[PDB]
Amino acid sequence: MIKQRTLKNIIRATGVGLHSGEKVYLTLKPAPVDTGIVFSRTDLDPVVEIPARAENVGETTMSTTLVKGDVKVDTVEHLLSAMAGLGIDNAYVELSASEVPIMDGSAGPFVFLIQSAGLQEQEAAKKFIRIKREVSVEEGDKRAVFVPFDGFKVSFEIDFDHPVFRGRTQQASVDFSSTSFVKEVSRARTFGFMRDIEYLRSQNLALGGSVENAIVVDENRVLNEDGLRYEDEFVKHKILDAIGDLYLLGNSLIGEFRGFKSGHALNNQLLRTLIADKDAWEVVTFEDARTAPISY
Ligand SMILES: C[C@](O)(c1ccc(O)cc1)[C@H](NC(=O)c1ccc(C#CC#Cc2ccc(N)cc2)cc1)C(=O)NO
Ligand SMILES: [Zn+2]
Ligand SMILES: [Zn+2]
Ligand SMILES: [Zn+2]
Repeated sequence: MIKQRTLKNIIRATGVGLHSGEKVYLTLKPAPVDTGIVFSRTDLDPVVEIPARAENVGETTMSTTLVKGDVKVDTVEHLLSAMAGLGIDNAYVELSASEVPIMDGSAGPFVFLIQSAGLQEQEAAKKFIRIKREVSVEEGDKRAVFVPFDGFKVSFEIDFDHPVFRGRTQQASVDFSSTSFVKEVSRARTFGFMRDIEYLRSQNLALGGSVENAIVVDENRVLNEDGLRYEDEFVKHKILDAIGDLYLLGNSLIGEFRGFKSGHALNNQLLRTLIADKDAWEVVTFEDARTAPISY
């Protein structure tokens, strides 16, 4: 059978919050079967736990924020993207502040931590959510869709008209039958438009952002000296972001996500809309791994 997966060891890192600019301590820990990913604010007294589930998402402007009452954990999407990519079902994530550290802007540092912690198979079947019917949500010209697919595929199209994007692919469809999340998606850095970052900074926001943790473009050029990690890094990051949001379903997906100019708000609307319609999905397990359309 395909088994649930957790970490073998506790592991730690530090970094700064993209929004706050202040140092945060991160800890990833093993967790029992059927725990899911649970975030804990260990700086608070009492300590506050927030399960990484779609129903606990509050704000979704630019980042995905988990909320419980007045307590928040911001910017969960890149870490969760790594958890999803490596098929980690169960883990505890401890944080000394209200935001996951931005690290290098990608999911790579989290992939690194999870792999370094080691992968532990657990004595319970891994559950998957299989999409049975296509479901979509829209806002203006933005669209996010789940489509049935015998495997796991994430497709995305961005549609920027600024000169710096002219001639760029702005589209990718990744079938994880033959694409490595680790090698080909996880290291895509977050990006921002210079004018938008200036606006954030003018309000004392985005204080942790730098060219060392984000690709910054003006109307016409990429500001980062070293260029891009992947030829299509921008759309790959959107794919990364979508995989992280997808993991808030609480189980790995058998299906396809398609994004069109979509962001965290629409991604989360899609999750809640899917979850609510039981005719459109089912939970499956694989007692024989060789018969499965995915592999971890
Ligand atoms: C990628 C993302 O999805 C997104 C969402 C909306 C959008 O319009 C574009 C990108 C969205 N991006 C961010 O929220 C984002 C990305 C970059 C920054 C920044 C910065 C900086 C800086 C800096 C640069 C130069 C100097 N000299 C100093 C400081 C802030 C936030 C994302 O990745 N969310 O998961
Ligand atoms: Zn423009
Ligand atoms: Zn992102
Ligand atoms: Zn909704």
